[PDB]
Amino acid sequence: EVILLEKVANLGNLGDKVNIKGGYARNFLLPQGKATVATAENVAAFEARRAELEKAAAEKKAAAEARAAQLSELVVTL
RNA sequence: AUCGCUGUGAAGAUGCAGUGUAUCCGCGGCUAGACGGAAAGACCCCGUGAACCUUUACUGUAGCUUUGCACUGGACUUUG
Repeated sequence: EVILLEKVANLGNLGDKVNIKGGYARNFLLPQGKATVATAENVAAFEARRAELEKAAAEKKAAAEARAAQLSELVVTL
């Protein structure tokens, strides 16, 4: 009932329509820009933007290549 | 035009019967009667009357409480 927009969910995919609970669509996914309710009004707009899904979702895992190298330094003085 | 007694009588009589007493009218007192006056008896009964209190009367309800379904999600584990 929703199109996903992130591939790091524990039971999610790239852009697959999944039918989920109403609270999970309502309260978490839609206010955080990671899913949108699968409506039958703009479906021909999704197929003319399928090459937009590759760039940011490849760059996200590519930015964590050098992001995790500064978290495990253990230089925080309590 | 309002006596006493004895009877009689819705059964305790100024008014009925019989019979005694008694000229007409105040004033001051006293309360024995007028089943005196005051209150459509309070007790008792009755009303398929009422009111309010009680409870283990009947029937319900406020409140308190149990679970289901919503609001209400993901993730693991035990499990049919």
